Amino acid sequence: SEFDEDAWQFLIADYLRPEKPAFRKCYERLELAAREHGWSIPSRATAFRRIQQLDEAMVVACREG
Repeated sequence: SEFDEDAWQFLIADYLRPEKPAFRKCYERLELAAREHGWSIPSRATAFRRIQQLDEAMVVACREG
């Protein structure tokens, strides 16, 4: 995995927000941003896979209500 940390961090920053938009929708938006910054984004299957590797607590991290 060799890609714009700025883009990966951007996706993670939105995922950790209480808004918690749909993953499929959030990814399409990242493509729009990747275009503006010219970031090379990884395959969507690869992106969600790593979100699993974070932790179940990560899911609680966003909606921690």
